[PDB]
Amino acid sequence: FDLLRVIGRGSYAKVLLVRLDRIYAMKVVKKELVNDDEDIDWVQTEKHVFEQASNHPFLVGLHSCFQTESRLFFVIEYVNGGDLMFHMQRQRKLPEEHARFYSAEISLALNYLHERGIIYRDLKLDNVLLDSEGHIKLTDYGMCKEGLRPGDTTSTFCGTPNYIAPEILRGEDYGFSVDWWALGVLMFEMMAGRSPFDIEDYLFQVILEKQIRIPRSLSVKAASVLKSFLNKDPKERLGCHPQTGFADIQGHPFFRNVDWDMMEQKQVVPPFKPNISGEFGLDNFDSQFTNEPVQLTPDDDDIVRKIDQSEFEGFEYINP
Ligand SMILES: Nc1ncc(-c2cccc(N3CCNCC3)c2)cc1C(=O)Nc1ccncc1
Repeated sequence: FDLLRVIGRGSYAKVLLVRLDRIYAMKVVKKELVNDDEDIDWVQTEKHVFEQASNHPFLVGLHSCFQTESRLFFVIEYVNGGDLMFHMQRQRKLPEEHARFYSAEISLALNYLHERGIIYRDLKLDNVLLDSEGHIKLTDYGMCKEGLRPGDTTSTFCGTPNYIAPEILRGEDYGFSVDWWALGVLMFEMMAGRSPFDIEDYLFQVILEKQIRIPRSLSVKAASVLKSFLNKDPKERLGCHPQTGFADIQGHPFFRNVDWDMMEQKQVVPPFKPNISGEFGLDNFDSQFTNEPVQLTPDDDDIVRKIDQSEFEGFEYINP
């Protein structure tokens, strides 16, 4: 198609802005990475999430997918509002009311996956996304793990060093408890204005053996959700309860004010509508300088003859 700009450029994939007559966002994964022994799982996994997550309001939905021999292309809806990381620098710290809006919606998003069996595990201020209306969307279903949820604890050992679950660092079996810990780090940063880790391999040690300091300015309800969400024990941690895990989150005093049936229909009013910039909304969003020009890398024949398109079959075909 016609490719307007490069949005993000991770090692596994490249995110670039496109049009065809609506603006869309495209994540392109080279096929050599995913086509191997027990590697096909990441492309397949993300598709399943995207299929299950596209109906949900908060998790981002996927228009189309196409296949070329050299790469696999994902077309995802363009969100205009902005990422939280830019918001956090525009406003060092956010009120507790703003955090309740965002964090409440995020907990709904994670529960949907938890019910479905998927662990986001890439929860970050950047991975959340804001629409022009002020709601939240979660972006990169890439590190997710799906297909095993009730009575299943599995160790895939993925996380981000700052948002990493303490139980995971230990080498222990990880449930959906990691995702809730990531929430508390998110909530922490927005309300306090700083990472809870006073911010290489030193972080893993701090998280496991250093105390978390709640700002004195923080409301007592806020301290408790942080303490319970950022709790080191997966069994003690809030919302990792096997039976009654969402109600206690939902009935926590910090999130008493919300109406979650009402908020899920986007009925509740966002605290601050994001700034309306050019139809693209490129101004509000961060601008990363890895590759300013969008030129897809020229293919090498020797790889291309090795890739099996049997594995990459049934792409271009998306279920619900
Ligand atoms: N759907 C989207 N709509 C808009 C944006 C967007 C728009 C402008 C700038 C940015 N930035 C990302 C953060 N770094 C600075 C550039 C993202 C991203 C996405 C999106 O899905 N992204 C994404 C990123 C990584 N894996 C899957 C999906």
